[PDB]
Amino acid sequence: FLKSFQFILKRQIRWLITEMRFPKEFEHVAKIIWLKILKTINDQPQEELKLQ
DNA sequence: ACTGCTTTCGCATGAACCTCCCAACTACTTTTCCTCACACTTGTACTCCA
Repeated sequence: FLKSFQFILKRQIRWLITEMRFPKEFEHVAKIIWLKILKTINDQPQEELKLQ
């Protein structure tokens, strides 16, 4: 799920910069927000973790 | 007695089905998700009523 939810998150940001004149560092800010999101997923016990 | 009913035969060689289970077309359950409203209890505000 995380491999595709990131893949769709990628396609939303790649729309913004290419068309709505967003600066290229907007993707760079978004990854740290995405990566720390994954660490919260990481901290949960893998058996029955139920990431929201 | 001659009755009936048998029966054996034939020109070479060449070519000359029945349930049953799977299919279409529907519906209704399946197998896990995220998203809050509700019921109280301590709390702070109210104005007393003598």
